[PDB]
Amino acid sequence: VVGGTEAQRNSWPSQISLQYRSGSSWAHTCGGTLIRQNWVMTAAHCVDRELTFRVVVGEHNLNQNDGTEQYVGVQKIVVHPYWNTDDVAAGYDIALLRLAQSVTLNSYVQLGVLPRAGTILANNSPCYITGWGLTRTNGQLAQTLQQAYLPTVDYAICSSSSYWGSTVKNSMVCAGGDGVRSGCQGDSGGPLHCLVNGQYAVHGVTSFVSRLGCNVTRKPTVFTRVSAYISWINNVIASN
Ligand SMILES: *C(=O)c1cccc(C)c1
Ligand SMILES: [Ca+2]
Repeated sequence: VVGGTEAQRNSWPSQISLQYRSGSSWAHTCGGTLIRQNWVMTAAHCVDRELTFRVVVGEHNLNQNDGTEQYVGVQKIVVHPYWNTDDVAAGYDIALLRLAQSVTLNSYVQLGVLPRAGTILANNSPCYITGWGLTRTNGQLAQTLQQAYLPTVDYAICSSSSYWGSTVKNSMVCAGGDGVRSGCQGDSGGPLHCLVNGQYAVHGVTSFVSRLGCNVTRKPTVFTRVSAYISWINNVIASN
């Protein structure tokens, strides 16, 4: 997250760190949202590589003991069947991870609330992106979980020629684009939390930013629109 602030450690208890094994260590690669005690929602592109993955819930500082973490293996990966790694602009950037154990819930570990199917946010709706991704274009991961206020940019604006054009689909949410605040590498897969009727819900799964840079004016961060995938998510959980 470029232009973020440090989250409070109990603000976003559905945020997870998706990590892969590197030698004798683990490296953060992506975010995700805990949606059942044994299921995480992330981006398909985050699990394209044939790596060993684990999820960390209750994580605040990637580099320090928080006293709240639970570490759990990934047992099954279900990518959306229309996902194509060569075509992130086509959409379907969503995957479900079945965890090897069910995590324990507390103030640091909670299920993410998803929107009702079909819900579309008004232009300029208040949202926060969260993650441990790079804090500058071509920079380095955050140590502590970051948040940035990224108001939505509706499909009509986001898909206009001065923004993303035909690269954005109605199956996506755009947010931000102010040139200061954005998602960045390492935030992919994580949530966009939007305040609706007094409650935060996870409306987006971070999918991409511009090849030119993270915080680029009129290139808002692009997310998979969770409300387009409610039936798919329910069908996967019910069949696994
Ligand atoms: C997320 O980590 C991410 C950043 C830039 C581009 C892509 C496709 C994903
Ligand atoms: Ca930690």
